[PDB]
Amino acid sequence: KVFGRCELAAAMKRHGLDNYRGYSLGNWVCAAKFESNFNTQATNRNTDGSTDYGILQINSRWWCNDGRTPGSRNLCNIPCSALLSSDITASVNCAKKIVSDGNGMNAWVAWRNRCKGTDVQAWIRGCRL
Ligand SMILES: [Cl-]
Ligand code: NA
Repeated sequence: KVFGRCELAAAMKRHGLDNYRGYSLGNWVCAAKFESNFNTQATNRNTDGSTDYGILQINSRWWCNDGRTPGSRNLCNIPCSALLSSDITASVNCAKKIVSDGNGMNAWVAWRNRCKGTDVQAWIRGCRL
């Protein structure tokens, strides 16, 4: 599922990500634009050989099970395939665990590098609120 911008925002707002651990909805919509271009089926290999999956590019080393990443903790209890759904619940439950854990949203290199320090309200301009 390729989400529209405001379509994604409404889905993420409905799952309570708004100011979850202190990150306004716009941070999450920005993290998805750039992690996945709003695409639930997205995958990208990483050089450690791990893969990043779903609309927030959740990584198989630490967070889901993809049957090919040494030495996987599957700290979310899930198959990575399941994060590629149209439906975003499993990805949003696991993202809530990641962002808690220590480093906040800096767990997303794309957030750091491209969202952080910006007006991330532009990402929910024009959305029914
Ligand atoms: Cl934080
Ligand atoms: Na894992």
